[PDB]
Amino acid sequence: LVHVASVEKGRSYEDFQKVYNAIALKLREDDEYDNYIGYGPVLVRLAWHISGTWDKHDNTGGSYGGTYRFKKEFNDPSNAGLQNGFKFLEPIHKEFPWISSGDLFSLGGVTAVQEMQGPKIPWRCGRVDTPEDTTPDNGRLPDADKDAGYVRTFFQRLNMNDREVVALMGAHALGKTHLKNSGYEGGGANNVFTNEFYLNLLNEDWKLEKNDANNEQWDSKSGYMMLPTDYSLIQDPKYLSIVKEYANDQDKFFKDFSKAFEKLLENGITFPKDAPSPFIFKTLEEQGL
Ligand code: HEM
Ligand SMILES: Oc1cccc(F)c1O
Ligand SMILES: Oc1cccc(F)c1O
Repeated sequence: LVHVASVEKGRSYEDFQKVYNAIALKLREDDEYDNYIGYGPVLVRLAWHISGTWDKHDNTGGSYGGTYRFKKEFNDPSNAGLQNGFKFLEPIHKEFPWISSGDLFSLGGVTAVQEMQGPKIPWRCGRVDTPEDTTPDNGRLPDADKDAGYVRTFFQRLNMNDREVVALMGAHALGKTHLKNSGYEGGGANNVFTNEFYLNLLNEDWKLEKNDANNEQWDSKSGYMMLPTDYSLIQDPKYLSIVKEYANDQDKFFKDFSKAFEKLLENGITFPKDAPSPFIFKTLEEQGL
């Protein structure tokens, strides 16, 4: 199964920068959401969940087809709460109806990372909407009540290695868990992208507690939280090495996250040899906007 990127007709960097800017301006405007976290973190999760359905074995799922717009996928229990991201993006979809759904969802994640002072994430256009019958079934996204071996095996399906897994999980320094969505509660409630996930793992005093949904989670003296799968990154010696690396080198972490996140968002997509080079969007701050 081949999905060839096809540039939206006549569109170029300037067009997508406009879309980026509209998302970024709305991120700034809609500041109240989730107790003033704003929509950045949920947009990042949305980009990841639309991409994370991919299966390297048969090229099913993946960001290309924009299939989250269909009920089977938007009602996946694994996707509970992402409807907030979808609603945020609705007015952008309306202003720019030419951008494909996969392009929009993934560009929402790029924009969020950047505007939250994260690394630049190069991004390619050309995802093409595919029909409802191409929507992947529920159950391809990961469980949180599992161990390091589960995580490692899980991410092999997405063609991610240990370094890529550990880098991607640094996004758990964004936002929070919400009991009603996932059965976990708490987190940093951060909206600025840092390597704090790694520092907190190493430096906080963690206790394994049960939350109000009767699930186990790791809670810190100082008010942070880690899922069992997060904490597994310091229980496995290979992951622990990499955690320490990223805790001690912000720039390395940013660079590795950027590569892994772009890869995640592009899995399944064949880019023609004469496709445009990836775009690197300027932040509103860089533009003086
Ligand atoms: C083993 C893999 C992972 C598991 C089990 C996992 C699980 C979870 C869960 C249970 C939540 C809370 C959802 C809620 O209650 O609202 C969450 C939130 C989040 N996840 Fe993950 N996740 C994983 C990997 C990733 C990756 C790879 C990224 C992106 C690179 C990501 C980004 C996020 C973000 C940004 C949030 C916060 C959303 C918000 O504040 O609304 N996660 N994740
Ligand atoms: O209908 C939509 C709303 C938000 C984002 C999209 F990509 C849509 O197709
Ligand atoms: O463990 C977490 C997962 C997602 C977001 C957070 F803030 C967390 O502490």
